[PDB]
Amino acid sequence: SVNLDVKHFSPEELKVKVLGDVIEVHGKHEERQDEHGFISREFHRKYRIPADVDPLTITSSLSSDGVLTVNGPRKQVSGPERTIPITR
Amino acid sequence: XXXXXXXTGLSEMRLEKDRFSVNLDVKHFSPEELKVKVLGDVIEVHGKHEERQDEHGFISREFHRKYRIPADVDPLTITSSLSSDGVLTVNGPRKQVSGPERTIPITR
Repeated sequence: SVNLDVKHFSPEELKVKVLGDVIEVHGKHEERQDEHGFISREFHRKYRIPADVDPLTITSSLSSDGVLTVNGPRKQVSGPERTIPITR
Repeated sequence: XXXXXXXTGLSEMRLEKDRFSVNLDVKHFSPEELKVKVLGDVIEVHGKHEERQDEHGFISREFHRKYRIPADVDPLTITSSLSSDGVLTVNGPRKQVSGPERTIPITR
């Protein structure tokens, strides 16, 4: 579970990709003119999924304040609220 | 929370009787990963951050910026440097005005 500021990038411009044990956020601009001049920008941020989550249970969403969140549940294998393997 | 292509940093411009100057916080880039292109009437500032480690996993960045050269500034003598703390700067010495021409013949 993790959060990243993306206010600099459009929601449409922003994309997230998950592959096995890794995550990849990617963004890009087109020389957008701000008060100081033209500002082209792009980046790639990555993360590793902890064993408490899997690449099929993950969720991704964006708040209006400009913060992207990558989320997943906590896999309780022992104690109360025990988990059960949903089979497809 | 993690951050990306932040530039809380911001660029600033100043004008004085001696020279023009513009600053850019590059706290996320090294001198070999940055390059400038003061075109005839422009001052481009680019950076290509490699896929290196950060406080959270690894991160990559790349960016282009463009500033326009003001009047009485010769692109031939514009200079640039990189202050510590992660901030670059472009200094463009300025000149004074000339005569009123006195050579503007007109037609009918």
